[PDB]
Amino acid sequence: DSELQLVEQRIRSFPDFPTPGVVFRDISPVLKDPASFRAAIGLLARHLKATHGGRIDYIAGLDSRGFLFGPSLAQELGLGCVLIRKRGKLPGPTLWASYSAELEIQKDALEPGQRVVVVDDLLATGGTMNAACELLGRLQAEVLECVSLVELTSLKGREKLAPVPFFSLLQYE
Amino acid sequence: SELQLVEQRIRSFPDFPTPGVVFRDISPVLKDPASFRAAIGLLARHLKATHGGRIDYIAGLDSRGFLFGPSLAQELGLGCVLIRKRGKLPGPTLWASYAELEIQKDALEPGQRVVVVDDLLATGGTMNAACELLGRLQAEVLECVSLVELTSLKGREKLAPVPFFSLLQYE
Ligand SMILES: Nc1ncnc2c1ncn2[C@@H]1O[C@H](COP(=O)(O)O)[C@@H](O)[C@H]1O
Ligand SMILES: Nc1ncnc2c1ncn2[C@@H]1O[C@H](COP(=O)(O)O)[C@@H](O)[C@H]1O
Ligand SMILES: [Mg+2]
Ligand SMILES: [Mg+2]
Repeated sequence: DSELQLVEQRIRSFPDFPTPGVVFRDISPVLKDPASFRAAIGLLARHLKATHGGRIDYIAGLDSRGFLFGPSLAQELGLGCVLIRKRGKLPGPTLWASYSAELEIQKDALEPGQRVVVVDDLLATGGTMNAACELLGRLQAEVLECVSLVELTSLKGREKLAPVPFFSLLQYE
Repeated sequence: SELQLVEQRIRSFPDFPTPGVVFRDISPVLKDPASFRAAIGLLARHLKATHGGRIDYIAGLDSRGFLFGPSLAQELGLGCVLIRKRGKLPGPTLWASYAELEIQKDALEPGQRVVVVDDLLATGGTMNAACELLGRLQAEVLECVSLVELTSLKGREKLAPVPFFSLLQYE
């Protein structure tokens, strides 16, 4: 897949950053190469339309690297994007949940029954995405799927999110 | 009418995060696809009319600037480089105080021309640090842009002589 190759060639890996043991996957080059970024968004959008048809109401982007992809993915799908932030950043009444640290969402971000897909750059343990799903569930929204560019399969984040479906463009151990 | 589509989706919260201030919340712009599209289109039209073919990259500022940078870059046919809170980026970096921002040393080459984007200009401290970092890579900052500007805080003056443009102004 030519388009998927355009994304994979723009992920750079940094052993022992930010601490010894972690291999950091840097999506910065995907953003810098407009063909790579277009490919990533298109692949995610095609998957989501093929899987959910017209059932998605909103994309939810996760602070902060998910913000890089959420609005462009939403736009490609003809949808709005809602924000899930690190605690302390949002005005108005909020709910919050531990993700490791805490994520937060505005109490009026969604109405009950609205259907949402969550996007982040990378799934590791699944703590961050799981916190997002908890918050969305507490607004009585339905999480249709979580998606990312990168998935670290040895950390079993997919299993943590089950039964919420998960999809990634690229997998590393 | 496009600008109206953006203005009508800014929501103002008094006394957040401290008493006396008004927080301008861009969340409803993001939530309404027509409003977001209008905002990106107005910024892009400004930048093309002002700079023609001179822009090489957009630089988006962590975190809310990340919401607009990539879409703006895509609309202009350009890539987007990232300026982050210190500690977040791998590899060789430069940093600048103001809290600290950081950029990867290979983000830009000497001579490359960039426009910086963030959601809101207040005191101008954040954008000023971004411009400092970019100048230290020997990049040229053509302009800084935002959706919202708080004019009583004199951010524009802080940035001078780097040009600045906002879609919307509040005291
Ligand atoms: N190895 C890694 N490289 C880059 N980002 C990471 C890495 N591990 C975790 N992250 C970031 O942390 C979150 C995923 O961690 P987790 O909550 O364990 O799934 C995402 O928001 C990622 O941006
Ligand atoms: N009144 C405000 N409402 C919303 N965001 C603000 C406000 N003041 C400052 N900010 C944020 O802080 C940064 C600008 O602060 P400054 O460095 O003073 O220009 C931007 O990233 C804004 O998102
Ligand atoms: Mg993250
Ligand atoms: Mg900011």
